[PDB]
Amino acid sequence: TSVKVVTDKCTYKDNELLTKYSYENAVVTKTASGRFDVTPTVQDYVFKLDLKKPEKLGIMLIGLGGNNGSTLVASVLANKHNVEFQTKEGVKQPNYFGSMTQCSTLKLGIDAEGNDVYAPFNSLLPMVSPNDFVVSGWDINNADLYEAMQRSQVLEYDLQQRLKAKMSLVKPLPSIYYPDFIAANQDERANNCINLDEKGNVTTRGKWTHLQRIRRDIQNFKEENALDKVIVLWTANTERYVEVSPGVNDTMENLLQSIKNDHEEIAPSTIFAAASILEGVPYINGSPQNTFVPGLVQLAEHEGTFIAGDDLKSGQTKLKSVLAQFLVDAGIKPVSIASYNHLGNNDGYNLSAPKSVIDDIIASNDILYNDKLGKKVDHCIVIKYMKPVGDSKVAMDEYYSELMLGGHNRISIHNVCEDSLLATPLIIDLLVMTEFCTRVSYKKVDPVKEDAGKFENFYPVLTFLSYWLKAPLTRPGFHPVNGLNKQRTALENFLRLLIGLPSQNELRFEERLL
Amino acid sequence: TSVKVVTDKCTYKDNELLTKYSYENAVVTKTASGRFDVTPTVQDYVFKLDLKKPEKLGIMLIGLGGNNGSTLVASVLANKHNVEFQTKEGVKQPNYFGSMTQCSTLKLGIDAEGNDVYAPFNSLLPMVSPNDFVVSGWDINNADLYEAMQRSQVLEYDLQQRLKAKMSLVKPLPSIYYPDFIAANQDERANNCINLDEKGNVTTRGKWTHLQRIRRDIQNFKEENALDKVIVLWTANTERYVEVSPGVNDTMENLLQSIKNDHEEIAPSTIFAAASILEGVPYINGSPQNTFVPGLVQLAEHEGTFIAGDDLKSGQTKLKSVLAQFLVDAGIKPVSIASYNHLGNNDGYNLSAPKSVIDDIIASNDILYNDKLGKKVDHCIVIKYMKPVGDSKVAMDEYYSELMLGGHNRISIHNVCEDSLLATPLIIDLLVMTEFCTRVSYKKVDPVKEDAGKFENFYPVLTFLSYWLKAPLTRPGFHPVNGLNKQRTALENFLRLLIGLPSQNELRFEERLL
Amino acid sequence: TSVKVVTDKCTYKDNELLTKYSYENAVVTKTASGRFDVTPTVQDYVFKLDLKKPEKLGIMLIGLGGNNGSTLVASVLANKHNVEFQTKEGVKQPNYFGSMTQCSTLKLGIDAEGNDVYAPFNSLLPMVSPNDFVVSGWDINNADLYEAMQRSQVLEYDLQQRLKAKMSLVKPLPSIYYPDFIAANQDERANNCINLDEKGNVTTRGKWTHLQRIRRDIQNFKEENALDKVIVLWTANTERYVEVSPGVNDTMENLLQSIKNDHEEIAPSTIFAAASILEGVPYINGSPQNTFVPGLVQLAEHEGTFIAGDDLKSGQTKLKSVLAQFLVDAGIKPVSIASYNHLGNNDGYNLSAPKSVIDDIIASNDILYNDKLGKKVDHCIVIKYMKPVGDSKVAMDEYYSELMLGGHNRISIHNVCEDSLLATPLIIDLLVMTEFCTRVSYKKVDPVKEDAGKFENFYPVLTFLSYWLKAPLTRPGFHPVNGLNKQRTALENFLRLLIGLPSQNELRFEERLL
Ligand SMILES: NC(=O)c1ccc[n+]([C@@H]2O[C@H](COP(=O)([O-])OP(=O)(O)OC[C@H]3O[C@@H](n4cnc5c(N)ncnc54)[C@H](O)[C@@H]3O)[C@@H](O)[C@H]2O)c1
Ligand SMILES: NC(=O)c1ccc[n+]([C@@H]2O[C@H](COP(=O)([O-])OP(=O)(O)OC[C@H]3O[C@@H](n4cnc5c(N)ncnc54)[C@H](O)[C@@H]3O)[C@@H](O)[C@H]2O)c1
Ligand SMILES: NC(=O)c1ccc[n+]([C@@H]2O[C@H](COP(=O)([O-])OP(=O)(O)OC[C@H]3O[C@@H](n4cnc5c(N)ncnc54)[C@H](O)[C@@H]3O)[C@@H](O)[C@H]2O)c1
Repeated sequence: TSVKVVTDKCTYKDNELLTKYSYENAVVTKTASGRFDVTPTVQDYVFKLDLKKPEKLGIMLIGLGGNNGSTLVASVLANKHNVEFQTKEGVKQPNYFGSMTQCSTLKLGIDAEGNDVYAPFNSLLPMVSPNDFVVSGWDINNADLYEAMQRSQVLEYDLQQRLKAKMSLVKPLPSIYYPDFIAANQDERANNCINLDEKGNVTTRGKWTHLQRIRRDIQNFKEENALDKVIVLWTANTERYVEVSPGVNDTMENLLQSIKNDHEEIAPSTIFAAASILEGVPYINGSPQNTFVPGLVQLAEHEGTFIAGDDLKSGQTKLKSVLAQFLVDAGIKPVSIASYNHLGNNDGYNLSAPKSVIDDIIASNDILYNDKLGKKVDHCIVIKYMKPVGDSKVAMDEYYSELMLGGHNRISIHNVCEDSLLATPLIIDLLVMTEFCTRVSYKKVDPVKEDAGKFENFYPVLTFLSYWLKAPLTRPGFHPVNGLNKQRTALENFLRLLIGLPSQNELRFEERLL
Repeated sequence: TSVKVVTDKCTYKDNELLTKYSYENAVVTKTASGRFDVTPTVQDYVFKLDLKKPEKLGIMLIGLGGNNGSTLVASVLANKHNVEFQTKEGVKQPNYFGSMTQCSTLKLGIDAEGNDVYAPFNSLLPMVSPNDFVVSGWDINNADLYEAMQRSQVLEYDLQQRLKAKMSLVKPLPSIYYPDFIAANQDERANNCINLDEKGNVTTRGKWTHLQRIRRDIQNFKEENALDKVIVLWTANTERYVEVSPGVNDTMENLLQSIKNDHEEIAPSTIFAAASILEGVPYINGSPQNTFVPGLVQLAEHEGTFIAGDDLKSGQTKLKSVLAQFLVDAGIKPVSIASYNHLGNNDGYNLSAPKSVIDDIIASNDILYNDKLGKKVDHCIVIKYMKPVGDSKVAMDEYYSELMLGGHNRISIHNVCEDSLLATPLIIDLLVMTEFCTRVSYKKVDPVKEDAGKFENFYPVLTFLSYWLKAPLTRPGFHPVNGLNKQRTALENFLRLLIGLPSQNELRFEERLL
Repeated sequence: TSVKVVTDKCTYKDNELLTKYSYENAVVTKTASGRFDVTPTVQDYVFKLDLKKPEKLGIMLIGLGGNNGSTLVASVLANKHNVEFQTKEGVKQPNYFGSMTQCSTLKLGIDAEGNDVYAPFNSLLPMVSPNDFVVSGWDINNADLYEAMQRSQVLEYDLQQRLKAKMSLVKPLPSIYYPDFIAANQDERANNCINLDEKGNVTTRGKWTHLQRIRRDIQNFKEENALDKVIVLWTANTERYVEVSPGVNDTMENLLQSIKNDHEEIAPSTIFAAASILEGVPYINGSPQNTFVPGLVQLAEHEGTFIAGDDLKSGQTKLKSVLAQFLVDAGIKPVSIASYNHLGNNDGYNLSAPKSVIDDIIASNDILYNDKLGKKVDHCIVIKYMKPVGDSKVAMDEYYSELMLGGHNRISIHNVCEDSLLATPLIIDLLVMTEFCTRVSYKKVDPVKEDAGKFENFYPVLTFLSYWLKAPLTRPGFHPVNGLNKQRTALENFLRLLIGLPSQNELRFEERLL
């Protein structure tokens, strides 16, 4: 399945794709008089898409032995080998449900009877299939992917048994472990580390050597498997936030120096990220950690390496975003939002250890939210640990909106699902989109000089992945976009413009006019 | 609060706005080899907006003495005269929360810093304020609008008392009551009928005179209030679906005669609609009735009168269109959708006497729904009647979806609110937007012959209002568009294009690139 | 509406009720072989019930100006003076719904056909009517009760208005305010204190003079009105648990001395209690405070003054107890019970600052809970403050039970209501019952000696009220019962035995046999 657009904006050459595009926008300036001044903005571009996708993509997850890690590898094997499995409801076939890049579709246009015609998200342009993912990684635990899969209690027993043979062969490489960055209760799982002293005890000494190790591990993995492309995705337990101290991790030279001196400010995630950047490998942070300190970000810009991340954005977080937006777009003013969640996996255990979307929506509607009628919105996030629930997550949200004439509206949302079975599919999307973006270059074409300038690459921070990130990383200055649906459309239009197609207008003048 | 855009596509003259716009789309063809051939299409237009908005807008509601009717008149007066009222929470100020046209916002562009900039939905172009609404109408019950509130039990007691003086002076004109079109017999509540024989009893005879009677009321209302524009909206109890037959109510001329012949296939709504069309007055159907039979449609096309409607989109039904779209757009395949509603309005007793979105979503993604994994989605809607709940309706939805590897996701939606407080604000939007389209005319540009033909009005059926309509009617052959968000965006780009602004793309190339 | 029972166990003389009763029970001892040895038990008694109920019961509430305090006085005036009020749903008559003692019924037996016959809970024996309640009390805030209502936002605006005249006449007496005993600082809300130094500021010194003063308040209140009987109920914000030391709290003589020494361990509640006990007036602690320390208890024993309470039981807590017991009573094993609640009352502050029934069920079933299958049950209660909710409280419980053959059951509860409208009704019961027990004296019957012993009143600590207390303090040694239903039956039987009626045994041999 493929798509071909007949447009004079797209041309080929040496197995590549060149396309012109006029980026239209507009700058605004509010007048104290209460008048908006909009001045349209135009900027022609020329995008180059590397039409040669890797025959096999290399994926290295930090926390391979975890729920997502094991589930990911499992999904890849089951799907690639069509490993059907027995279930209480009969024999089921493997699939990537939950993956918008694998099971979603986009509207290309209309047909004869002016009806909308859709095509798979990955049919517009060549993208790497997860079935071609060569997965490996690190993890402070030596349990093979079969054992790791059993303790995760995520997949059917039968499916696990049919994958047992293969899974048992995959062992996660030893990793870096600095106790002062996670739950004090990890000393038992931590039995697969590279940072061990002469005797054999965990040590935060020799961080630079650790970085050297991860670098080598990347190289070896890429060598053992005739691979050219590799992607590092952090899916390990959450680390504690790190202090951004000046003269330590604020600039490039400092960061690397800090590591060499084993500065306390350097977390293991910091080392993994740095090692990935130094190897030209795109690093993706799927955890709530300020891993990308100004130092690393600077190093990324320099090396021209890709970095994206900060929390995988759960499926429930996506709902809260949609619901909230919906209400406010309809003129409904939510006054209170209660979100109480609780699960029982090793993830929610690390959280409970004894030792903003809503904000943007408010600033967008000064009608409902202002000093005269109120500019605040109560919201609380709760996450309790309940082991006797398993990976099955229970999400509960309560929206109390203010309606016309003293009226009120209360919406109760009860979400229940196998937490890992949502994140995994999502992680696949990030991987798929990351490598795709790697094969994309752009040139800011001006009107006065022909062929002026060479092709550049996407800004180090792939904001185009904010759809799968709870805390979208943004370059100094710009404000992150949290509008889920808007992030979804951004992708559509992006893929569209690449094949010579304008933005969706939904004006359907074919029907409304004539 | 106004908006001024700097563009050479907009020129003002004679208090009118002329805007050039290039409409881009694309036809698609599917090849046996599973390939989509996209053929881009372009069509330049020239829209003309009548900047002269009515100083006062005439609104005539059928069933003006009901929940929505009484509540609507209340909101207008409360907001127009700033009638604050006492509540359990204290003194409150009236507003139009729930009204997207009155309390929502739109993105105009970005500011210097690079942040987004929003403006009220009705700030781009001049629109009629509900504060300038002159409401009147018909109803089979003579009770004045004050008594209407008391029995409706929708607004705060205090507010009702502060509006008692004014409300009690508003009385609904006698309406047409064919007991054969309403499930429950209402001859006692119907003490305000026009169709009475010499014995003073209700009869379905002389339907033509009934039609003239209505046309007379439309004429009287317009003169007694010195009004120009007038809009009729149906908010009366649901009628039974009429039958479509050749020579009867299929052709324009057939309908007219079928009326003079007092045919059994002519409902009072059919009459009200026809009368509205015969007066060049736009008619809207806020009820689930095939009132716009092919006869009336053609009737409208001839008269050049705007029509649209068929059931008012409720609040819960919107959450459905949102959630459902959300999931499938995320690659999640829903398989079970069960909705259960129940309230206690007067209409709740009418729906107690017996005589889609999910579809468009299934056809959009053939990856999840095909002849191999399942192309069906069990959906059921059960609306009971619980008088001991007042205007407060309780809705509950249960979405059961299949996840990756035999996974599952169960989402429960519990919505509670005073139904009429959601519909009223919605009705206001229909009226505010309808009168707008009345001041809009376009001209399909001919590349060969300039100034070819003259400005035309929208196709009688205003699908642009399908955002507020549950079962939007369309042109013969065309498929309905229920995507809530897609309908919303349609309105955006429509307003944006009239001021010389391109459709939103959310590409934000100022951050992603450079 | 009284109940006459023909019995040789009940004798009415000199306006008093003498009833005989044989208390049957059983002692048990476990055997090594797992065999249970039950040894029956019997003990004859003779109860004397003072049939002279007060014409007017005196109630003094500590925290009169609070939500419950204001609502209680209001409920009394509304019902007493039949103050009907207007509401969004028409005129409504005042009642005591939520009060089992005032609105529940009991089974007296069968009839001719053999059908169950019920009678109001307060018709078997003479009980005080809340309509005869003369209320007064203390509060650190001087706002009159009318202003108290507006601040509580609990009752309908109209009702508050119709009670404005009478409510404005009620003002709470100055109370004792020790700032170091309240979580949230309240120096701005506190303007009605007695503990003021000569200069005129709040001080914790001179606690004994403070007690003397409160004694005066009780004496005056009693003299002021023609009251002989008076009860004190604490409904003020929660204090901090005062640690118990062997030199101050330990005994009666110490407590009194400690008070004279202004010991930091003497809280204002401690004083109010002592003051109440010293006046022969029963004290009820309606908050989670170890007010009743050993010292106080002993004092109550010496003076023979009744005391009881320790945190008012919530409708939320009551419900959790019912389901919990229900599930276990059906052989179902609940493994996880999550509870999340949030409100916006003033107490929300005292429940937010920088300051089990489940266990009994588990221990009552070694079949479901044991060292072989599991003896634990994850439970957790979360309470959040959400001002934009008013008096309304949103409770959510999540029970995850275990079924057979790997089965599982999930029950999601969602309770919503005005927190104070359920509590107020409960406080009334406590008062009604507390005064009832006051007129109850018993005498143990010695089979070998006639008329042996005198009639003794209930043990200072009233447990028959546990139905309304979450943390019912029990005499040293015994274990507190938390099974709601059982507490209900305890009351049923007690009232029945008093009128000569057997225990309740649903055995219907008049149907099951013969
Ligand atoms: N599952 C979801 O739905 C979801 C949603 C949003 C975010 N996340 C985030 O994704 C991450 C993974 O969650 P999970 O549910 O898979 O947890 P998990 O317990 O199953 O796995 C995390 C793994 O990390 C390993 N690990 C810990 N420290 C490490 C280190 N220094 N180096 C290498 N490995 C290390 C652990 O041994 C463990 O196997 C978390 O950071 C979580 O907050 C998950
Ligand atoms: N109330 C809501 O929130 C809501 C939301 C979505 C859709 N709707 C739709 O709106 C319609 C009615 O809404 P309502 O809330 O106004 O109901 P309603 O019962 O409160 O009032 C309808 C009014 O119309 C009058 N009436 C009945 N037959 C009539 C006739 N032939 N001509 C003139 N008047 C007539 C009735 O006596 C009554 O006063 C229904 O079709 C319903 O499905 C209502
Ligand atoms: N309201 C309920 O539903 C409910 C349910 C269970 C338990 N309780 C218990 O009862 C208490 C009352 O709760 P509320 O909801 O009525 O709070 P509230 O704020 O409405 O009223 C408490 C009142 O106590 C007064 N007060 C505080 N400290 C005092 C002192 N030292 N002496 C005299 N008055 C004092 C306050 O000024 C206030 O008017 C809580 O502390 C709580 O532990 C209440």
